Amino acid sequence: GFPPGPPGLPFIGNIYSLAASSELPHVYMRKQSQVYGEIFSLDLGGISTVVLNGYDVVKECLVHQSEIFADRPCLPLFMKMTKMGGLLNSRYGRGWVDHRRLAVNSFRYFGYGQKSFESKILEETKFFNDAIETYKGRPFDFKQLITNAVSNITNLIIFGERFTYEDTDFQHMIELFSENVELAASASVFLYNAFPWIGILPFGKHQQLFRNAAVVYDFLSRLIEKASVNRKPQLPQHFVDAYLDEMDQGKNDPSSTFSKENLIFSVGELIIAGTETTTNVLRWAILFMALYPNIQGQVQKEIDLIMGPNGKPSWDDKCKMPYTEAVLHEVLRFCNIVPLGIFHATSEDAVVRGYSIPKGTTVITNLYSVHFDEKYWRDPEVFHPERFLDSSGYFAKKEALVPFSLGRRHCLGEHLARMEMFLFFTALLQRFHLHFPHELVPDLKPRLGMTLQPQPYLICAERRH
Ligand SMILES: OC[C@H]1O[C@@H]2O[C@H]3[C@H](O)[C@@H](O)[C@@H](O[C@H]4[C@H](O)[C@@H](O)[C@@H](O[C@H]5[C@H](O)[C@@H](O)[C@@H](O[C@H]6[C@H](O)[C@@H](O)[C@@H](O[C@H]7[C@H](O)[C@@H](O)[C@@H](O[C@H]8[C@H](O)[C@@H](O)[C@@H](O[C@H]1[C@H](O)[C@H]2O)O[C@@H]8CO)O[C@@H]7CO)O[C@@H]6CO)O[C@@H]5CO)O[C@@H]4CO)O[C@@H]3CO
Ligand code: HEM
Ligand SMILES: C=C1/C(=C\C=C2/CCC[C@]3(C)[C@@H]([C@H](C)/C=C/[C@H](C)C(C)C)CC[C@@H]23)C[C@@H](O)C[C@@H]1O
Repeated sequence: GFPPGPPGLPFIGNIYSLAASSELPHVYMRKQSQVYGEIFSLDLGGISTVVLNGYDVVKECLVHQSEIFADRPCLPLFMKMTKMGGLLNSRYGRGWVDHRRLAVNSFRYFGYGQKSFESKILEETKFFNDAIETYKGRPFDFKQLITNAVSNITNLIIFGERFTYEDTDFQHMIELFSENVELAASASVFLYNAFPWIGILPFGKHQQLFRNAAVVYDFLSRLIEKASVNRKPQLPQHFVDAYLDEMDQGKNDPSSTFSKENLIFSVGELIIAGTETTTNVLRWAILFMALYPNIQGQVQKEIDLIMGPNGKPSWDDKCKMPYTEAVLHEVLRFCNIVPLGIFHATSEDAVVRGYSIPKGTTVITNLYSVHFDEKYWRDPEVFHPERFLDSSGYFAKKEALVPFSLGRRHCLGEHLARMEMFLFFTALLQRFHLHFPHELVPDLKPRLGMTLQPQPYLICAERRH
């Protein structure tokens, strides 16, 4: 019948287990799969949940049974925030198809599908690097500038413009939205979802999340208004105009799923999905380059060979730069920015590997455990870019690397993110040498959150040529 799993206390189930563990949840779950198998279950305060561990079981569900596992779970928090509409936490259905299709098309059309786009990224690297230079090699935290820079790339697509690094109102909105992605992972919210009557309690991380969500919702709708002011119907300049075009064409269809609400939800989802994740990839990579300068320098050696010490980075250089691509893939594999993906749910009663999974069960894809699957990786616990190089020195793509997930819900911003990653990384490492202050001992244990990010750390960036 249902998959087995560790026991915990009545009422709260394995919320106790996760909470009581020294380990972060994805690590905890991986360890439990060594006892209970690749597919096991957790009881999260009475919400029944199955966890998928290792590459084979994750592929078997999200790919072989893609429609069955394409859904999102109706956790109280998700219902409150977005009523299971929008895009990211939309239920699998027509609503999702509509918003997904529009986003995919918008990102090609207003983004990388256009000849001029790559240089808009490069402009952002100049703004970014220039900002870094202003510190004149003195130690500082990159978090804010990186966030500014990365978020601007999607701002171009969604709003048709970048915002300046003085726009603290926008920055403040992103700051609250990040807290929410972090708080989504807390015991407090796992309990809230189990016992939603906890909403009566005025104190705690759940009230912080709802308060934040309110402030974020208002701001985003105000931006969306400002973005639609000069709109020329059926000639859109960005995703917002495109969305409004859609609402116009579905005016007489009552079952049309586009709405002012769903526009705010899907815009917010697109903004935070891009900013949280890519920012953190770069923050992890910078951390590791400062920690392992022989790797940093080998990357820089390739930049100098292929880009020259002075030439403008190009996406087209990627395939002349396998060691650089290797480092970046190894950051993704090792640091696991989205360790447990986004939770799925079964759109119907499912049977997988003999076990039954009733419709609506939360299904956690432990992407961490895929990246550490010893069937497919040698010494996964070791940071070693070289694992991605083949015997001729070229980058070798591995099927068991899935940091953007698989199946119907796979990251929709994958291609854009890879361009940003590559171009920001090379632009930065071409212009600066990075190292820690007083060579201070930095912390590599990630913070608990729906994404993994490093603790605050200072860096010195010193010009090179
Ligand atoms: O005031 C009497 C109060 O009695 C009952 O509440 C008890 C509660 O059930 C217990 O859990 C415990 O509370 C402790 C709590 O568990 C700790 O977490 C803590 O608080 C920290 C929080 O963790 C942290 O989040 C933050 O708190 C901030 C809030 O998150 C934030 O939302 C805001 O709070 C303000 C609210 O916006 C607003 O509701 C208003 O509060 C009034 C309530 O509306 C009203 O119901 C009543 O509260 C009763 C309650 O009904 C019982 O269940 O009066 C409140 C006015 O005093 O104003 C809030 C205050 O600004 O801002 C806070 C900023 O702190 O930080 C704290 C740091 O400690 O400590 C608690 C220790 O008591 O006990 C309480 C009763 O003591
Ligand atoms: C390093 C960069 C990124 C990483 C590691 C990452 C990671 C992920 C992961 C793990 C998922 C889970 C999919 C699932 O199993 O349901 C996902 C989906 C998603 N991502 Fe990303 N992401 C990145 C960049 C982006 C960017 C740049 C955007 C938007 C600009 C974005 C927007 C989304 C959205 C909207 C979904 C949900 C898609 C759906 O529900 O169909 N992500 N991403
Ligand atoms: C969609 C929106 C809202 C909330 C969005 C949230 C709040 C809870 C946590 C969510 C659902 C995140 C979940 C946990 C997914 C996070 C993945 C890992 C991302 C960061 C890659 C994404 C949007 C977050 C309501 C409101 O604030 C407007 C905003 O547009």
